[PDB]
Amino acid sequence: KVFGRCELAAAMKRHGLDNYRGYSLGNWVCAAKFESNFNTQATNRNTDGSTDYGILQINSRWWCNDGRTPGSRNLCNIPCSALLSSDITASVNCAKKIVSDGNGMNAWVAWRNRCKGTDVQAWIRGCRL
Ligand SMILES: C[C@@H](O)CN1CCN(CC(=O)O)CCN(CC(=O)O)CCN(CC(=O)O)CC1
Ligand SMILES: C[C@@H](O)CN1CCN(CC(=O)O)CCN(CC(=O)O)CCN(CC(=O)O)CC1
Ligand SMILES: [Cl-]
Ligand SMILES: [Cl-]
Ligand SMILES: [Cl-]
Ligand SMILES: [Cl-]
Ligand SMILES: [Gd]
Repeated sequence: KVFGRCELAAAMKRHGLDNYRGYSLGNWVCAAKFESNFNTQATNRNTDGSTDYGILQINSRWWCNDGRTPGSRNLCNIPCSALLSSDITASVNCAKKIVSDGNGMNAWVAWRNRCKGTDVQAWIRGCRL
């Protein structure tokens, strides 16, 4: 599924991402745009053999099991394929664990380089929330 901007904001808010660990909703929408172009089916291979999955590009090195990242962990206790679903529940719940781990939203490279220090409220402007 490829989400619209306000559609995704509404879904993220419903699952409790708005102000989660101090990060306003605009931060999460900005991250999703630049990580995946709002596409739940996005995948990208890293040089070390791991793969990033779904709307927030969660990495198979630590967070999910894809059966081909030897000696990896599965800390969200899910198959990586669950992160590609039209329903974003699994992605949101795993992201909550990631952002809580000490490094905050700096875990998402596109957020650090393209969203951090900008007017992130602009990403939810116009939406009925
Ligand atoms: C809860 C997270 O910490 C999970 N974590 C994966 C878990 N393992 C072992 C472990 O952290 O106990 C790898 C260890 N490694 C460096 C280290 O921790 O010393 C990872 C660093 N990051 C996060 C960070 O620690 O900043 C990746 C996510
Ligand atoms: C093995 C190294 O990870 C040693 N580690 C000391 C051991 N503890 C707990 C533990 O790691 O079992 C630290 C708790 N904490 C992070 C955490 O929750 O693990 C601090 C961050 N860093 C590294 C990091 O974790 O990224 C400190 C270095
Ligand atoms: Cl915001
Ligand atoms: Cl694996
Ligand atoms: Cl959903
Ligand atoms: Cl933080
Ligand atoms: Gd760690």
